[PDB]
Amino acid sequence: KEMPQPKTFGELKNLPLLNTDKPVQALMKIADELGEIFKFEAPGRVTRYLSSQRLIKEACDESRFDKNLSQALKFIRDFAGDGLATSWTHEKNWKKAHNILLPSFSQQAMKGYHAMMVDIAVQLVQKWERLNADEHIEVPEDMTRLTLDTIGLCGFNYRFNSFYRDQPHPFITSMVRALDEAMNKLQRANPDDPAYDENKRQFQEDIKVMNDLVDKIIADRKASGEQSDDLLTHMLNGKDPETGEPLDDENIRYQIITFLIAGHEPTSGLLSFALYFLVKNPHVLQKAAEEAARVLVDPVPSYKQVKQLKYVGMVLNEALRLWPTAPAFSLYAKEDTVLGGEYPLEKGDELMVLIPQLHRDKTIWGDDVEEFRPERFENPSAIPQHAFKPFGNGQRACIGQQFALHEATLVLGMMLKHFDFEDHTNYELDIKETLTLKPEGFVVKAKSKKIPLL
Ligand code: HEM
Ligand SMILES: O=C(CCCCn1ccnc1)N[C@@H](Cc1ccccc1)C(=O)O
Ligand SMILES: CCCc1ccccc1
Repeated sequence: KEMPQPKTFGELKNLPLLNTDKPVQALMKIADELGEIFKFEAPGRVTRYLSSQRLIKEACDESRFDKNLSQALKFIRDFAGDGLATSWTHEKNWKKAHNILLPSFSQQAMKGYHAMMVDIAVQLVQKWERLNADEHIEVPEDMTRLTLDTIGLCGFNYRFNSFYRDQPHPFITSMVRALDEAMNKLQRANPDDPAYDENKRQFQEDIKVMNDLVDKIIADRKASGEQSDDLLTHMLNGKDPETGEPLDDENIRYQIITFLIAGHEPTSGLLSFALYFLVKNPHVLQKAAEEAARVLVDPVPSYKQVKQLKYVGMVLNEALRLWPTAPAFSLYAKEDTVLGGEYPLEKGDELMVLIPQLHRDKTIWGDDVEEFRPERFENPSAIPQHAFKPFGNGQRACIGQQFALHEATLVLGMMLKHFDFEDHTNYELDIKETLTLKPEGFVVKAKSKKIPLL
């Protein structure tokens, strides 16, 4: 089979199609038109976008395909280095850091993060309890405040104090600007053109702001003494069982940058989309709120109670199905192979997995794919293999998945226990694309049920 390809622009090939504010949504529309696979070419680059479970289930075979750094990840590697998310599987520091940090995400470790997650969640609840009559909530803004504070505290015992601020923390301003610059480089035909000198100077400044915070985090800890048993503790003291080695100092700094970014951005999108879908689907909101009231019987949730918020967990997975907030990942062929019995690939050929489109495969989910129905997730064994991939694949899947879902279930459960919510503007979904996806401008009103936190 010859695969289709979207419209071209002479020698720029397909690259101008991604010169848009919303490239993932542009790629979803191409997939809608062209189907389960299309060729995408740019000057000096070829990739193939996959959208069907039929093909992606083959692409997830780790004996045939390994993680590729997309151009986005390659440009982010200029400040995330060989941290876990921007390392190749074959670099020594990938497996070393993977082995050292996996126990920081055990369910036992989650039991230890729980109290600090509650600390920040209570700050969010108190903020909303303290709003005056007919004031409203800026939803992604507050969810980002929460997820940033949670990864700083839980992981590094650093307080960003986001709920004390209107303007984002300087780290965020620089992080956002550095991520946007990295992604802008994709469209630059002549990146050494002097027109980009200011962009380059600004990029170095933003990387320095980020690295200054990492130095502060490391110096604060080395003063305090090893007595926090958190992520930084393992980054500073853990030894890889295979090599016997600890992480070196340069790699630790890259991990701190990696986790501060990865540990907050897509989780804030997930919580924002989950609240969006609940207020748009009030029967679902009512069922989730009934579960919260029944389970969360104490002034703050326990670790076990969060594990018992089954339906809330289903709500989160169904929000990840429609808007997976880390919406793509890239693979390369380890050897010559044939995809789907129809598309021969050579060793080194690249693939992109377009996760939001995979999650709309009607052969898997039925024709009602656009509807919000958490009950699709009642049973993992009823979901075909590789049909649902919001956390990636295989040994390169998200190391933070359980942290993200514990945090999001805790927070959404407390939100549903403590407030009734109103979609007072009849909000029209507008999805902003950065490193992640978020519903821009999403606002609600939250009426307190007046249930105390002490
Ligand atoms: C709802 C929230 C999240 C989503 C949807 C998400 C999604 C993903 C995806 C799709 C990947 C694979 C990327 C690729 O193959 O290129 C990944 C990897 C990773 N994520 Fe997440 N993530 C989330 C939360 C987190 C959190 C909370 C952390 C840290 C606490 C984290 C840290 C990482 C890291 C370090 C990797 C690289 C893992 C490796 O390759 O060894 N993520 N994430
Ligand atoms: O593939 C990634 C990188 C996604 C990173 C996902 N992520 C987030 C957190 N962890 C992982 N972008 C997509 C979409 C895109 C295209 C052009 C410009 C910008 C974006 C692509 O290049 O096709
Ligand atoms: C896949 C984790 C998100 C991330 C974090 C830092 C740098 C690149 C990607």
